[PDB]
Amino acid sequence: MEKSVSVILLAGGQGPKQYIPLLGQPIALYSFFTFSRMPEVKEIVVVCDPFFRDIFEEYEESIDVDLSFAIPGKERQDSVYSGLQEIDVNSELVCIHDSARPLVNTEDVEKVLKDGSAVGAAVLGVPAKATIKEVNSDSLVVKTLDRKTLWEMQTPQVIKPELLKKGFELVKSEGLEVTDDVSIVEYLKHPVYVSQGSYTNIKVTTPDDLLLAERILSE
Amino acid sequence: MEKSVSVILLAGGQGPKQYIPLLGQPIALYSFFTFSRMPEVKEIVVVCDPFFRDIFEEYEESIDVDLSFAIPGKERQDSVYSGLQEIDVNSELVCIHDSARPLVNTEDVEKVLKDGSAVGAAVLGVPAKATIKEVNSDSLVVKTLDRKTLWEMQTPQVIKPELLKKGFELVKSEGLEVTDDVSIVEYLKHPVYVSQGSYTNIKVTTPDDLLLAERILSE
Ligand SMILES: O=c1c(Cc2ccccc2)c(Cl)nc2[nH]cnn12
Ligand SMILES: O=c1c(Cc2ccccc2)c(Cl)nc2[nH]cnn12
Ligand SMILES: [Cu+2]
Ligand SMILES: [Cu+2]
Ligand code: NA
Ligand code: NA
Repeated sequence: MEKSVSVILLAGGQGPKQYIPLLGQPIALYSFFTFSRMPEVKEIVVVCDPFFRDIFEEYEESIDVDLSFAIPGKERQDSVYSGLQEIDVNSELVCIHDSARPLVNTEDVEKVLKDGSAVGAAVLGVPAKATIKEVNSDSLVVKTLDRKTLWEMQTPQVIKPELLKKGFELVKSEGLEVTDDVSIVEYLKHPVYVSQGSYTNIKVTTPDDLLLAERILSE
Repeated sequence: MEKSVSVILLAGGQGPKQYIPLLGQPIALYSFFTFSRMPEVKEIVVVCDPFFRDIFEEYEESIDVDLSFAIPGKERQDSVYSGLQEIDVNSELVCIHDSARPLVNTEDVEKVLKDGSAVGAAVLGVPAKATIKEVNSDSLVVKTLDRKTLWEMQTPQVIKPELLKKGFELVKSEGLEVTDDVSIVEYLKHPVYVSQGSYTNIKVTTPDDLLLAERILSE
């Protein structure tokens, strides 16, 4: 559905890597433009410090979405909630994206949007390549014989706004801890789909990442 | 205990990245030399294709360990087993290392050796930074409310040889699947300690990794 999705673009982190260029363009703008071109996307709520607004506002008349801003909160989830208060009163779906993932492919965004529409909550993920284990408080491996297949979550995270709101309300009403980027939905009974993305959708955290990102962009 | 540990250096993978230089020295030699200098280490069994033996044999008279070779097997575990058949009949401990991890620090090797001696089985690991979840066959997140803290396993993997042998025998006698780098020990009831290592102990898999490795070596 055209113009049914609101994007919350998380660009509130502080050194900032998401404004450093790749091929002359600030990292945040890559995903921003990917989303703007998609007919599905009605609006982009950028969550960023006022200082960086111009980075995005420069393109406002050139992009085929509405542009809005929200103020960052203290933790990532707070930034999500801030963006959430700015989305359209009738968008059917919210698409949360870390601006430090510039390389997300349109085709993968399309996938997670569809899955999110279908299921109600979906996140892009890839199978974890390393050997990963739970470790207990005595620093021992928690052993599994069964087939635990672990996936690394990326973004977008796509969710029906009502469902997200229900999660934030539960976490507030019960004072629940939020310890990774899917904790809010984990407290709900509603299913979360994992849409298979691409290993190229890396998050730029380190200086190493800047050249890797630039090197993928080479294509 | 001086000269109590046998190292199995896994260098049988095939493009090969573990022989590509960092600062002019083949990646495999970095960990090789780290181990050779440690008084604990009696011997290094290198598991590598005969073609590359000279890479290591060149240094034989210069290193304070015995050097032995084993032939790679088909899968990593087979390479482990091949090396295992070459270690000293009385070493108290075997230290399995991926040669593609050149940056392992002496101090972290010392830690996992101690832990392995104490517990019987230990592996170097670091806390996973990404959000990682189990995903079921319907591509849904397997939700946890509890505090699952996930760690990424590195090498060394340090184990009493008898315990390793018992694992390989069990996996053979029962035809058990080996699907990640701790599966053999997971079938045993004996505990596996996770020694906290360093995020710098990366595995060189990609071309990206070669520059990251080189860039860490800069120090
Ligand atoms: O559950 C969420 C979600 C919502 C979500 C999760 C997975 C799939 C779709 C939406 C978001 Cl966007 N951010 C955080 N931080 C902590 N938990 N959390
Ligand atoms: O359990 C092992 C071990 C032994 C081990 C695991 C963890 C700690 C110490 C030794 C090794 Cl070296 N390699 C593999 N491949 C598959 N399983 N597996
Ligand atoms: Cu990175
Ligand atoms: Cu890598
Ligand atoms: Na401009
Ligand atoms: Na030489």
